[PDB]
Amino acid sequence: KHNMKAFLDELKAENIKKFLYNFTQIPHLAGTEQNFQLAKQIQSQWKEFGLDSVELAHYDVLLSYPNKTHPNYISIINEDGNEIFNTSLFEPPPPGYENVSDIVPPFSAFSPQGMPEGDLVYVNYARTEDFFKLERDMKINCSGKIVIARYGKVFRGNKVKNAQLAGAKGVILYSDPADYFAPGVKSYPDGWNLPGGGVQRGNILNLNGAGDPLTPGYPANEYAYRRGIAEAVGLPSIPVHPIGYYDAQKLLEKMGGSAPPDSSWRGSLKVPYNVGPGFTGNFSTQKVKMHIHSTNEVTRIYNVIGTLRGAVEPDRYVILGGHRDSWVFGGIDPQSGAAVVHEIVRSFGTLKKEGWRPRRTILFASWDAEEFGLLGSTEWAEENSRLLQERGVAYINADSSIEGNYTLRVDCTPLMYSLVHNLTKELKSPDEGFEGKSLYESWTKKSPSPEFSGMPRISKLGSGNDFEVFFQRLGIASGRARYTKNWETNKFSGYPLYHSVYETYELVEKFYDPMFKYHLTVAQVRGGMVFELANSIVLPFDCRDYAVVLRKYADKIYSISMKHPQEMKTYSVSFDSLFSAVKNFTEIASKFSERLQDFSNPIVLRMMNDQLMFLERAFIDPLGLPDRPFYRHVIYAPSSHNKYAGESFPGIYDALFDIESKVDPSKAWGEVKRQIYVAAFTVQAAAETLSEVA
Amino acid sequence: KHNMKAFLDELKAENIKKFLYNFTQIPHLAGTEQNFQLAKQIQSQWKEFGLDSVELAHYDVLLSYPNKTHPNYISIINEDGNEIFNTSLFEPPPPGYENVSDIVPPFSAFSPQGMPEGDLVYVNYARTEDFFKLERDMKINCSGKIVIARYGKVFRGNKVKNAQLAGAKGVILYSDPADYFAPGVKSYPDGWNLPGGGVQRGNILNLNGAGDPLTPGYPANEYAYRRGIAEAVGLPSIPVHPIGYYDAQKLLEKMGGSAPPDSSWRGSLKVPYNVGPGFTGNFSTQKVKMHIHSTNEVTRIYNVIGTLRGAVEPDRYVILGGHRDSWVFGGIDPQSGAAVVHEIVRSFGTLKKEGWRPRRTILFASWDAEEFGLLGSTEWAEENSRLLQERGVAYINADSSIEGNYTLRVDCTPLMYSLVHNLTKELKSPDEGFEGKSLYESWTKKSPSPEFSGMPRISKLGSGNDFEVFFQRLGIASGRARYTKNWETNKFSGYPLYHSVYETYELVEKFYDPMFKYHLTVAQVRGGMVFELANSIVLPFDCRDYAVVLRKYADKIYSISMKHPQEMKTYSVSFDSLFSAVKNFTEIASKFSERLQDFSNPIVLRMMNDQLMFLERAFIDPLGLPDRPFYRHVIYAPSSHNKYAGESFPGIYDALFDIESKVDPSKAWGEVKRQIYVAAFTVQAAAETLSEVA
Ligand SMILES: *[C@@H]1O[C@H](CO)[C@@H](O[C@@H]2O[C@H](CO)[C@@H](O[C@@H]3O[C@H](CO)[C@@H](O)[C@H](O[C@H]4O[C@H](CO)[C@@H](O)[C@H](O)[C@@H]4O)[C@@H]3O)[C@H](O)[C@H]2NC(C)=O)[C@H](O)[C@H]1NC(C)=O
Ligand SMILES: *[C@@H]1O[C@H](CO)[C@@H](O[C@@H]2O[C@H](CO)[C@@H](O[C@@H]3O[C@H](CO)[C@@H](O)[C@H](O[C@H]4O[C@H](CO)[C@@H](O)[C@H](O)[C@@H]4O)[C@@H]3O)[C@H](O)[C@H]2NC(C)=O)[C@H](O)[C@H]1NC(C)=O
Ligand SMILES: O=C(O)CC[C@H](NC(=O)N[C@@H](CCCCn1cc(COCCOCCNc2ccc([N+](=O)O)cc2[N+](=O)O)nn1)C(=O)O)C(=O)O
Ligand SMILES: O=C(O)CC[C@H](NC(=O)N[C@@H](CCCCn1cc(COCCOCCNc2ccc([N+](=O)O)cc2[N+](=O)O)nn1)C(=O)O)C(=O)O
Ligand SMILES: *[C@@H]1O[C@H](CO)[C@@H](O[C@@H]2O[C@H](CO)[C@@H](O)[C@H](O)[C@H]2NC(C)=O)[C@H](O)[C@H]1NC(C)=O
Ligand SMILES: *[C@@H]1O[C@H](CO)[C@@H](O[C@@H]2O[C@H](CO)[C@@H](O)[C@H](O)[C@H]2NC(C)=O)[C@H](O)[C@H]1NC(C)=O
Ligand SMILES: *[C@@H]1O[C@H](CO)[C@@H](O[C@@H]2O[C@H](CO)[C@@H](O)[C@H](O)[C@H]2NC(C)=O)[C@H](O)[C@H]1NC(C)=O
Ligand SMILES: *[C@@H]1O[C@H](CO)[C@@H](O[C@@H]2O[C@H](CO)[C@@H](O)[C@H](O)[C@H]2NC(C)=O)[C@H](O)[C@H]1NC(C)=O
Ligand SMILES: *[C@@H]1O[C@H](CO)[C@@H](O[C@@H]2O[C@H](CO)[C@@H](O)[C@H](O)[C@H]2NC(C)=O)[C@H](O)[C@H]1NC(C)=O
Ligand SMILES: *[C@@H]1O[C@H](CO)[C@@H](O[C@@H]2O[C@H](CO)[C@@H](O)[C@H](O)[C@H]2NC(C)=O)[C@H](O)[C@H]1NC(C)=O
Ligand SMILES: *[C@@H]1O[C@H](CO)[C@@H](O)[C@H](O)[C@H]1NC(C)=O
Ligand SMILES: *[C@@H]1O[C@H](CO)[C@@H](O)[C@H](O)[C@H]1NC(C)=O
Ligand SMILES: *[C@@H]1O[C@H](CO)[C@@H](O)[C@H](O)[C@H]1NC(C)=O
Ligand SMILES: *[C@@H]1O[C@H](CO)[C@@H](O)[C@H](O)[C@H]1NC(C)=O
Ligand SMILES: *[C@@H]1O[C@H](CO)[C@@H](O)[C@H](O)[C@H]1NC(C)=O
Ligand SMILES: *[C@@H]1O[C@H](CO)[C@@H](O)[C@H](O)[C@H]1NC(C)=O
Ligand SMILES: [Ca+2]
Ligand SMILES: [Ca+2]
Ligand SMILES: [Cl-]
Ligand SMILES: [Cl-]
Ligand SMILES: [Zn+2]
Ligand SMILES: [Zn+2]
Ligand SMILES: [Zn+2]
Ligand SMILES: [Zn+2]
Repeated sequence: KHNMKAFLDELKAENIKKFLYNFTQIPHLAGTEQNFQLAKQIQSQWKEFGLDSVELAHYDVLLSYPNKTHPNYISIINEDGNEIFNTSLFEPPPPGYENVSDIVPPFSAFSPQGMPEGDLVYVNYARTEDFFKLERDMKINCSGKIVIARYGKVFRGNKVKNAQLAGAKGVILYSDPADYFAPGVKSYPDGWNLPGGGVQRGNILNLNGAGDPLTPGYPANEYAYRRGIAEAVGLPSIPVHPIGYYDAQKLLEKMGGSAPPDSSWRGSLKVPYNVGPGFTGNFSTQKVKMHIHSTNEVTRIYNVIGTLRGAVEPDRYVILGGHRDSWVFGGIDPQSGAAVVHEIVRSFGTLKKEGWRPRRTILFASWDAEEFGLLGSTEWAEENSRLLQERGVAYINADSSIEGNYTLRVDCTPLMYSLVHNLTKELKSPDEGFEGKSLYESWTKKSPSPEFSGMPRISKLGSGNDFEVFFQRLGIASGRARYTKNWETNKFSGYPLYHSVYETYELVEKFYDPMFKYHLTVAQVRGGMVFELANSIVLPFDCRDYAVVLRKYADKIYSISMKHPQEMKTYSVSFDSLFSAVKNFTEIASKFSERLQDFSNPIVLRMMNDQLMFLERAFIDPLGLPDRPFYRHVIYAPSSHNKYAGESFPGIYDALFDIESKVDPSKAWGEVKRQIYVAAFTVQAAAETLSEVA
Repeated sequence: KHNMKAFLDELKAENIKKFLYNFTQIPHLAGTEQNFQLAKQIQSQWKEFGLDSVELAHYDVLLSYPNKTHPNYISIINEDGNEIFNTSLFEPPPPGYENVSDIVPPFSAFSPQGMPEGDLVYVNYARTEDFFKLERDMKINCSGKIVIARYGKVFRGNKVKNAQLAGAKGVILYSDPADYFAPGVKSYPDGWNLPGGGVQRGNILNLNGAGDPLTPGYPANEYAYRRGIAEAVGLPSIPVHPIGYYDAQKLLEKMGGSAPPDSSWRGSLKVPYNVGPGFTGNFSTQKVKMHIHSTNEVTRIYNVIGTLRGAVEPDRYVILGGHRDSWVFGGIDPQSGAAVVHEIVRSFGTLKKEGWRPRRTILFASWDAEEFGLLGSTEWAEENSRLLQERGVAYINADSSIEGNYTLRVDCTPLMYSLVHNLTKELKSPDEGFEGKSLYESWTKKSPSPEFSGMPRISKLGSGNDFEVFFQRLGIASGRARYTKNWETNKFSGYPLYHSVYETYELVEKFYDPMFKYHLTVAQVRGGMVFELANSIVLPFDCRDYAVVLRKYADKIYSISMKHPQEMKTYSVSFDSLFSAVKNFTEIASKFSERLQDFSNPIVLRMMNDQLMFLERAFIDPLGLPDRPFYRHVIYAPSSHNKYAGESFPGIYDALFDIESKVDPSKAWGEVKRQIYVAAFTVQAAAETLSEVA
């Protein structure tokens, strides 16, 4: 039989291991020859694996690179202008890679050039609330200062935007051992911790879903009209550079001015964590000087797009996509995900060679330039937006398969919750102590949902990966899954070696997943989801799950507003319309579900499958959210304070945020009421797509 | 048999006549009780005719009405402030209607209040080029002047925007006999010409597709958040009022200052048509004073929505819609169209009672508040936009059925050209001299297309009617048809009694269509189109017709640009990408057509029908045109100079318009290039929707 079990049994840990080794021997930085060569390799292998068509889709997009002959670094300079301390020019390469060339040195992609000199201010994680504390409570002014911020908690681009709005003239980002060194584990190569010379690369754009900075809304093709750099979307206006904690300790240890306001501002280095500005008495005439000489350059990138044509509904697309470009070797990010995709294509291709085809078309994508702002997936989606919005069933992302070895992690639209529960009950747990038990059982035990015992946690999607254009711009049901750490016992962020030269094949094979069993489990989950979405007669979406979450989110945003009861009375701010819409959605979804379970008629089937497919689409508002036109989903958007986190009812949440500080409360509360109307209208409109059609 | 011929034979001229008489005995102004009563009547009759469901959809939208106890008028005032001449307070009512109450006096809907006094400037038709001639050539300054403009040539709202941008402090609109009095015909009630006391009502908004001024983007429902008047969309900022030519002659005859620049500025009154400003010597101390006291008021409106559920594809909608609200009795506009709709519903309902249903759902709409800015159709479309964009097959409008008795007039998307040619060849000509000949034959003979002998003219859609939201915002294939005048021998605009109290049942029955044969023919065309769209197995759209027109429009916009060959060299302005896209569309459309003619498979059928339905949809750009976010179609938009006229490649056309006058040519030509890229990308993207799907 050609069924899901055939598909799943064909997947092999040993193949994932071979592919991961093959993908991680040299760097594959976006825009470089090595990454184009890997694109061509994947294209060739996907054809040989059996796909119907495999093409490269290229675009010319703005990328950013250091200057090879004028390196970036930071100094402490004395009053004569002598540079008495310089930060490292590169991370010490790991064992056996000390002769690899083309390792890009640490830098903040898209930083402008500059050599600002000034006094330091330490701003903790540079979150909105850290700047509130400095400015409103401590009365410290960042204007014209260089800010030093520890990485962690929020996306680094939000940190830079926050520093820029505080008036900083430069930003220094560093990895504190508090956030990137797990107690009792050794530094690489002897364990999976970040050494003191390790540094996290990463872009600092604030694109808000735009894709290539020069061509928002349209693909960066051969004839595209490009904005000038001055009108580009999302570029920072002050220089930024990241460093490791050996160098950070040298910059922090001399800090004077005010003490940290409390312990949540103190990391683990043996320094006071004084906020500044500037250095203590003896060193008060020294300054910090940045030297940034990176250049932005329009550069060609290549996505690989593989198609497995559907047998019955070839005009319905189920997409499995993840990126191929890496900062250096990409041992976890992205190649542990790309190796899994490669083995999924291989298994579907084995069935295809035996005469099978899925019911719907499956598209497989190896995206480029994800690390520079989701550029490859976004430009391809801009090019293909009309096909995707009328034909796109679902998008499953496939970046890193592992960021720990403790339990499963899934983030997805509520429409896929039931599919995920059902699939995980049919899969074997790879965990020690749960041999013979389902993945659902081990996941639920290790990661209980806050809401319902006997259920596992499933998070909302935010952003910071290639599902963003599909979900938040286009309204295509999306999901992602990976193995993760124990979040209770682990206070570090992501994994310690994230975006460092130390993320290697050896890291994964020695410390994370020697048997490749967690990779295999992730391949089964991602692949199983794609198989069900592409093969189930009725799409495997449950609209009743959206009804349950919408009520939860309406309760949550109502509770935020009710912190301001006098203003709600004064301005007549009512959530009645929103709860009415959610009640109506609940009722209509319940009736739709009964019809779905109660109808030999392929027109009623497909009519019903179209209602299921366009339900996520109904949450899109073609006018976008305020000042963020490419975030169009009214229920979910990336948080305005942290692109990685999803926010629910984002339009109302942002209208309420810090509202007690607004100088015109009438205007501010009017905008809250406007966002409640938009949300209530959209929920009701989405509900009505599920009503009988005529 | 239940076929198109059964449907068409059931239509009766005598029924259209009875319904027109019934709809035109009292005024049905939007927002008034009489119009709500007619809504309820139509709803009841449509149910009795056999529709499956007939509902009212109400909204609360901004309307505008004169003050019953403080009438609007214009005066000439002497230097003492004595009003020595006043314009009429009402049109003399026609015979037998002198006791009808609730006839709204002439006014410009949405005019602000004011009593400006000043010197007159005569501005011909107040078109963009008339203001160019006054300002650039004649050096006449309109700043702080009252402008008097003759109606005709362009939408009155464009006239007001133009006057407002010239700095006028008020606008007086009047009907010149040159444009509203056909030589050799008598004034009403003895003929169909406009008498000297007749006045054309009409709104002066510039909504650019927004619908209700207070709720752009969202339906004006029970909980809507409304903008304040100061932020309302499209309201004029200076007072405006319309008058007839008896009163206009009294305002013009004293005009001094400069002579008219040439004969195209002279109408038919016995006055010099001097441009002014102000009056000749003896009268030079007199001024003109307006008194406008109209009020804008949020007011409930009601659409009637009837559904005839499809037998096979109930989730595909073919919509026949036209408005019900009138300025006064609405003898032509809209009741000659609404009577036709009523008889179409009756005929479909007869077949339905005999057991028939159409293949797809047909929706029938009686829209409200069309006269105040397309408000009823736009608010309903805003409410239902998700259903319409995923399910909407086509929209056929049904405003006035006649504006002359000479020949057919059709304006529609190229996708319906073949359908219209085929249908008209099967219909009987009602014209004298063509008895026994097809409507296609008489239409082609009387209204040849400029492009191909043996073919009839079919115009592009612009705006100024209820198809606007469906076509230009949502991208649903749309069309309209009516009987019209001989345009060569007739130099007047629209029909003379347009929007006057004289548009009555007697006007139509005595002068336009005594036998109701032109109405019947129009019912056959509109109804026949709806029948084919709702019943053909394969949707009756020919994509190859779009390819032919796209080439014509690309040639046209290239020719405009080539008036500036030096700038095209300097700024490297190339149309190569656009012609490439059009060539590719031509090739792909040809291959799609062969597949369409060459495939028992209902999935391939519906897949192909979906490609046909979403082809018009593919021309939509979700970012809209510049500063006009609700005009989203890239091939067609209402002209920025005349809402009634369609413009092709509007984004490029407006970037090129008057470009030689722009102060920064680099910037201006860059915007041309940007619009060429947007257009070429959209044409290619639309073509690719017709490629094989996987
Ligand atoms: C959830 O679904 C329900 C349908 O089950 C839907 O209920 C609808 O609510 C609207 C808004 O309340 C109702 O609107 C009323 O409609 C009647 C005519 O049918 C009007 O006469 C009412 O207006 C009068 O009363 C108003 C309220 O006090 C006055 O402000 C106004 O000036 C008028 O005097 C009013 O417009 C509608 O009838 C029901 N529809 C039903 C029951 O089918 C509800 O709106 C949905 N929720 C959301 C968020 O959409
Ligand atoms: C109409 O349809 C045709 C397809 O039949 C489509 O043709 C495509 O044109 C693009 C743009 O010209 C071609 O792009 C080239 O692709 C190759 C790789 O396949 C690249 O190497 C080329 O780039 C090099 O050369 C450029 C041009 O001088 C340089 O600027 C650049 O730096 C590189 O050196 C170039 O990107 C594409 O191959 C074809 N596709 C085909 C033939 O399938 C055409 O684009 C369509 N029209 C529109 C308006 O979309
Ligand atoms: O330009 C861009 O937008 C991104 C380009 C690039 N992209 C990435 O590098 N993306 C990485 C981002 C690495 C994430 C680092 N990170 C994660 C977070 C946390 O937010 C995640 C959302 O919460 C869901 C996790 N929830 C839990 C799951 C399990 C659990 N448990 O106890 O088993 C507990 C959980 N929990 O939240 O307590 N903060 N930082 C990726 O997506 O894999 C970049 O960010 O530089
Ligand atoms: O708020 C709004 O947007 C509108 C609300 C209201 N709406 C209307 O009143 N709509 C009327 C508008 C009345 C039209 C008056 N008018 C028409 C025109 C001409 O533009 C029409 C586009 O050209 C197509 C006609 N082409 C020809 C057809 C036949 C023919 N022949 O020789 O047989 C020749 C043609 N031709 O162009 O030479 N200028 N003014 C309606 O749509 O019926 C209003 O305008 O105040
Ligand atoms: C990764 O695996 C690929 C595919 O097996 C290797 O590429 C092949 O190399 C052999 C020997 O050089 C060639 O004859 C084939 O033409 C290649 N196949 C391709 C590109 O599809 C590649 O050598 C491996 N890379 C590493 C670092 O092990
Ligand atoms: C930090 O780096 C800078 C730049 O290379 C060093 O200063 C340079 O030193 C060389 C040789 O002494 C001089 O010729 C250049 O004039 C200096 N350039 C600048 C910009 O100062 C500095 O010596 C280094 N400091 C430490 C502690 O290593
Ligand atoms: C998840 O599995 C459950 C349990 O099998 C499915 O729910 C059943 O679906 C069948 C088939 O329609 C119904 O007849 C049963 O009554 C359902 N049982 C319930 C709701 O407890 C559910 O459909 C699956 N979800 C998917 C595939 O998305
Ligand atoms: C227009 O026609 C309608 C429908 O025939 C007339 O309304 C009917 O009036 C009769 C007699 O008053 C009533 O008993 C019915 O209840 C009405 N039917 C409806 C409203 O559907 C109406 O009188 C006619 N109007 C004019 C001006 O002739
Ligand atoms: C035009 O109308 C105005 C307004 O009604 C007339 O002026 C008014 O005349 C009455 C009676 O003579 C006075 O009591 C008011 O004071 C006047 N109002 C204003 C605003 O002037 C004027 O007489 C009329 N002119 C003509 C020629 O009929
Ligand atoms: C308009 O009528 C023409 C002539 O009948 C139709 O064109 C024919 O369509 C049939 C059926 O597919 C083809 O086999 C013929 O070859 C076509 N003849 C031609 C192109 O000359 C055309 O499809 C009709 N258009 C509609 C209904 O939109
Ligand atoms: C890199 O090094 C120096 C900086 O001025 C110079 O030789 C060259 O222009 C730089 N390359 C760039 C800016 O791309
Ligand atoms: C911070 O310092 C700058 C530079 O001197 C000054 O212009 C700015 O207004 C100050 N702001 C506050 C809040 O102190
Ligand atoms: C792998 O699992 C073991 C067992 O709990 C754990 O102690 C170790 O920390 C894990 N490795 C990683 C990288 O998390
Ligand atoms: C109409 O007439 C006068 C104008 O001031 C006044 O009695 C009443 O307020 C007006 N009605 C309005 C403005 O709606
Ligand atoms: C027109 O007249 C006004 C008012 O005196 C003046 O402000 C304006 O600038 C003038 N413009 C031109 C072009 O003469
Ligand atoms: C109706 O037709 C006759 C015959 O040509 C024509 O002379 C008359 O002008 C027409 N009536 C109208 C209103 O156009
Ligand atoms: Ca782009
Ligand atoms: Ca609205
Ligand atoms: Cl992922
Ligand atoms: Cl019409
Ligand atoms: Zn990644
Ligand atoms: Zn990454
Ligand atoms: Zn009308
Ligand atoms: Zn009208």
